[PDB]
Amino acid sequence: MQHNLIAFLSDVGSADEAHALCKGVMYGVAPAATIVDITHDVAPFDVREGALFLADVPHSFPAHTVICAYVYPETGTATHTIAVRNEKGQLLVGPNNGLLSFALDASPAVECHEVLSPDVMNQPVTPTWYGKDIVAACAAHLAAGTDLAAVGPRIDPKQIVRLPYASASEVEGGIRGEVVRIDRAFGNVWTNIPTHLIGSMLERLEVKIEALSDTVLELPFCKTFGEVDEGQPLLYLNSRGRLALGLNQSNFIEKWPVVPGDSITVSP
Amino acid sequence: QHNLIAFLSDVGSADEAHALCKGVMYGVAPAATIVDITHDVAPFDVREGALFLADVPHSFPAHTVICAYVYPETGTATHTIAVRNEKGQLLVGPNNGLLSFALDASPAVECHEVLSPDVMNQPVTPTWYGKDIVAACAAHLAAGTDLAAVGPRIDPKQIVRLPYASASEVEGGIRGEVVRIDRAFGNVWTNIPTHLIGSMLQRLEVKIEALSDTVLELPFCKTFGEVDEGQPLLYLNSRGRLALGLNQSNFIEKWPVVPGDSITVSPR
Amino acid sequence: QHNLIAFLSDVGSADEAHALCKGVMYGVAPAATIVDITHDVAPFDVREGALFLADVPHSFPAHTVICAYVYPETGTATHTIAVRNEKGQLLVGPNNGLLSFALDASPAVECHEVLSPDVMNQPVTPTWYGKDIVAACAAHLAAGTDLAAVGPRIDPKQIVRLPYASASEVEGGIRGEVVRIDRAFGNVWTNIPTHLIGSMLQERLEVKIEATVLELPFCKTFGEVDEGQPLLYLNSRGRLALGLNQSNFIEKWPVVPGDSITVSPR
Ligand SMILES: Nc1ncnc2c1ncn2[C@@H]1O[C@H](CCl)[C@@H](O)[C@H]1O
Ligand SMILES: Nc1ncnc2c1ncn2[C@@H]1O[C@H](CCl)[C@@H](O)[C@H]1O
Ligand SMILES: Nc1ncnc2c1ncn2[C@@H]1O[C@H](CCl)[C@@H](O)[C@H]1O
Repeated sequence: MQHNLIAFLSDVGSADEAHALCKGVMYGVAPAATIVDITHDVAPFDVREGALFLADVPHSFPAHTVICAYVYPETGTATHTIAVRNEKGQLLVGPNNGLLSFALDASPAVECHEVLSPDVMNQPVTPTWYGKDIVAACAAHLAAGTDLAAVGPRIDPKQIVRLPYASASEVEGGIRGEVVRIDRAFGNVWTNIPTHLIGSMLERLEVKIEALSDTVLELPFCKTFGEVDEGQPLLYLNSRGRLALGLNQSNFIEKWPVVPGDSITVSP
Repeated sequence: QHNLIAFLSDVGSADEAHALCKGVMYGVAPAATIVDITHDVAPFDVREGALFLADVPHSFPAHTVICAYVYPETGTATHTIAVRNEKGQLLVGPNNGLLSFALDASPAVECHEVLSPDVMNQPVTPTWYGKDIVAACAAHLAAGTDLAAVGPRIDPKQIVRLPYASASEVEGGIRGEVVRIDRAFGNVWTNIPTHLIGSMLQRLEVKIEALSDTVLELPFCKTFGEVDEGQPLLYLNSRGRLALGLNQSNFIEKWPVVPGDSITVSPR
Repeated sequence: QHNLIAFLSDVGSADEAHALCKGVMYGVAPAATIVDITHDVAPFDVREGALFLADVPHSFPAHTVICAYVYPETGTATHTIAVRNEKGQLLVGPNNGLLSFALDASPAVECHEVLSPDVMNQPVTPTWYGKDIVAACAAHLAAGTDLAAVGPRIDPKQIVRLPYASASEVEGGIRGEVVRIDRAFGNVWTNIPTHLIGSMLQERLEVKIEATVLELPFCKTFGEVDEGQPLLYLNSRGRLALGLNQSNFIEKWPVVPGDSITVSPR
């Protein structure tokens, strides 16, 4: 019920003052709040990438967090901002364009409102920056003691726009999944294949990558990077419980380029 | 009370330098909240830093110390100044024009040169007045040091100011220039204000003058979503000035333009 | 007490990973102030991380927990350690040399291996000891957990140390090397200390660069020469440096860490 920590994500970058003006607005409304960036380097307009970056935020952040996020190419239109309380007791504020989808998969919506009250907005609201004047402003009002019900009208959880998320499946003689995202600092590849599907099969595994070119590798299944020699490839379960590909102390995607959506098949 | 420090520089955030400044500030003012504006000002680029600070006074609350340095004159006779503005904020930075546009937004009421050793981090290193004078003095002010204790009062006329172009009426339209690029998205921002373009009462001709002329016929829109994806628009930005963009694409990647380029807007 | 956490890693700040670590830390130590040092250490580059931490003890106050990981050994027998230094700061990181130069600045007084499950984020994921051991333990120390509760005491000599080259006197000058590039500006930082160049000044010096001879003025600061002109100076860390006034020295004279620099009188 206290929410003194604001965790802030956007696609505006941190190379100029724009992300910081939003923090200025938030500190003016909630001067005692702690404000921490998640990241401002979501690719421009990339709601799905934003959604992926928020997926694990509910689990890592404590109950007293307001998750404040915008990737908002619909700014100044009928696409409203929503404010949600999740099952962990956190509050989330963002555009109703699918941005909060994967965060809500981790901790479901309990109470959901559209943000329509002028008193939780930064006035006058500029049409090209709902991110500052509605999303950041409303997050700060919630951190400063405003009740969730005062932001605007209640909506049903099914009125929250959801992005589709592919599930891995069993096929003839293995598991077909896909690349969800690249761990870009390192070049590791993250799939949607969970622990339980590869249990049957665990060793040394055939991995088929369908990208610009189709590549078959025979890879050891390891707990961590150091279990093969430097520069050598491995399969492992990542910090999110999903199958991943890497090179020990090198960059897997620089050797075998792959993009999100590319098929990965794992077979004995 | 000024317990919020908003911090700008050109040292980047890719190494420890900007953080050592925060270490010095926390040692002086251990209760202060410190928030970055940005550290990605182009190296030595006082004017770009000044532009990035222009809207900081408006967005940040009255209890802010704006701490900023882009200081190629470090270790020379170019002094640091501390200013109280009409909003009641404090500003600290080199007297080299860096605070010019912030002071245009909220004028100086009181100005001092920072000369007292007791508000500096001793011994002061000649190549980093940003840490040992600007950051240190901002933190002393945040810890409750009176502005008068930093050094002698100076006339606000002795604050170095940067020139800026004004838009004006010409034969059949308004001639301004490109002030900056919204680089995360590729949007173009001009100095042409709302009040001059009273003549949306009715598509407009925009003439961009560089090494070549780019003449476009553009719709005047409230926001990005009012044209199809990839299509160009003219709009009033978050600062109340004419801007150019592509809906969910990058305007300057299609039509390169740089700051200083002339822009005329006229009836078609 | 240690209510300020200063946080470094190699995971970048372009995605949520560094922020999930801060979430874990705020959950353990909700009153803590958390400030990044940087997350842009080059991947797996323990030496670059160690150099970026060198000046942190001196600039940060005694109530700081220095939380740092560059941990390609995650999920192996390479343990995390927690140290109290002579300034009274706490430091947490992998025992892989990362803390070496921070400890040169302010030596270890008490050192423990981090083995207690009660200072870790459970369950500990093998590929992210940085989050589940290093960040979690830093936050428990910031919340007032005694250092002795993290795990068993070790001798200071069991802390892995990275070698660091010393400049020396040779026939008619000083032989040092490039330690790092001040990359925002292109300035070159050497391992030559203030005291070795004091001996040598009459204020013009000759520099021989690895893989060029320059005759350079020794200046207090950049603005003592015209814009675009080269200078020698003592940097903010008390070491000899090379720069161009309002330009990029390494873009004109490329030099990499480990390249020899010899300084001799005119
Ligand atoms: N040219 C453009 N087209 C569409 N949307 C744009 C834009 N420039 C910024 N934004 C969008 O403006 C939002 C602030 Cl509310 C950001 O999250 C960004 O997605
Ligand atoms: N090579 C160089 N020439 C002139 N100024 C320089 C420099 N390297 C860093 N600074 C300047 O040192 C300041 C710290 Cl006080 C920064 O703001 C930066 O502008
Ligand atoms: N492909 C890879 N090889 C070796 N180590 C890797 C890696 N990807 C991430 N890390 C390492 O995982 C640590 C988190 Cl504990 C980071 O500090 C990073 O150094």
